[PDB]
Amino acid sequence: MKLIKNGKVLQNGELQQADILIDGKVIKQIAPAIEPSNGVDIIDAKGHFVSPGFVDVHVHLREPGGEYKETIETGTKAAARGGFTTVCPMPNTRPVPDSVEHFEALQKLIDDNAQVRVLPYASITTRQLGKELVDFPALVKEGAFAFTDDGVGVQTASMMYEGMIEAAKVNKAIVAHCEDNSLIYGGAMHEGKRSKELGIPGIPNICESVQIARDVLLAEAAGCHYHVCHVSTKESVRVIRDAKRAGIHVTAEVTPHHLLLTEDDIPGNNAIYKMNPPLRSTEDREALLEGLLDGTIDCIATDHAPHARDEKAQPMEKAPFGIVGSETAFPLLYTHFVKNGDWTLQQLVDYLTIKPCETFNLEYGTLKENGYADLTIIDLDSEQEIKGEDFLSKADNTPFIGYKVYGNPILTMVEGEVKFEG
Ligand SMILES: [Ca+2]
Ligand SMILES: [Ca+2]
Ligand SMILES: [Cl-]
Ligand SMILES: [Cl-]
Ligand SMILES: [Zn+2]
Repeated sequence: MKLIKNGKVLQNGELQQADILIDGKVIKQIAPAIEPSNGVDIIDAKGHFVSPGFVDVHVHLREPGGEYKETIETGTKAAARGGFTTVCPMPNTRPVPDSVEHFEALQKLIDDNAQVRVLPYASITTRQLGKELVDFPALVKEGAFAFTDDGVGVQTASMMYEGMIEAAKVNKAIVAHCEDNSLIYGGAMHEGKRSKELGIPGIPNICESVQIARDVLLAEAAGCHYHVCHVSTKESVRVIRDAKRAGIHVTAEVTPHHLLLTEDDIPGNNAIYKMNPPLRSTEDREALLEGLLDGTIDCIATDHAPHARDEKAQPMEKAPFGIVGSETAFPLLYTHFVKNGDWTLQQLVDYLTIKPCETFNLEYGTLKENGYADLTIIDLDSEQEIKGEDFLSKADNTPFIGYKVYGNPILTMVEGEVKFEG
């Protein structure tokens, strides 16, 4: 047994004093006060805010295949430091989780290494080559969270359609990185003012939106739950809004960097600012923010995308796409929108807990009695500077280094086991 003394919890739209008694994997009670019994491990929260653990539906753990970038150990250690207790890693690994053999090998690595709950995505097709559908019921039975189009995969509407029919059969989401291959044009950032100023090839908004517009109609015909990954363009948001209005089961996520930065924030040819989808225009960001606020975009997800230092030191035209984000997500968003803007702590917490869970019909995201002891303790009032030295991730490829932030996690617990202590 464990007891978290002195924390504050959210009730409606206010912080309130409450102690939390934990029995094994579950929490036994949440009470104004509670005296300890026998063999009680003590955690003193010291007045800090106690939140349900964050849930990240889009991370890259890199292992297997890319262990030098990140491992399941380092990646979930980074998640816990960011206050996340559940993450769902993408399938763009080697081997791809596209078979029972590969899923079982992965679950073993998770059992041995994961420091938080890991709900892995399956690919939609064998090796993500987009030529042959995986065995959907077989992967669901091995713990597949969703079936996901990441990388250069599904290349015809027919394959996406057939993939969606299979996911509808197993009551699982098709999750898609919307990117039309012929419309990438070798681009490395948003096609707009800045790409022209820097002489760097850009990616047009249409690369993303046209796939969303196709998939929502394929989803509607298949009767399946379609989820759009990290939305970046103003037109994508429109298409999702129109699709939801038509009664289609589409949901969508936005990343912290797309809420906070635009093409204008890119100081020069710097791959630290290179991710996919790219940081787009002020008009695009305004659309995303509007869409998250009116519910068109369901939740926030990080697209934590660790890469090695020498890789991200190269010019944008050569460097891989991606920035890390598990450790910086909440503090950045809390400081910008809550401490320094209109959002409430409750509103921010919901985008990271209950909303991801409602989207995928998950049981987590709440701080309730009988729920798992999935918690993070966060220091709301002290300022910390974001430094690569502090990252538990193996990587430090992020434009947020140097930012001064409030709302920093100091302790994360997964099923009653302290998994991070700052
Ligand atoms: Ca050029
Ligand atoms: Ca590190
Ligand atoms: Cl959780
Ligand atoms: Cl795929
Ligand atoms: Zn991604």
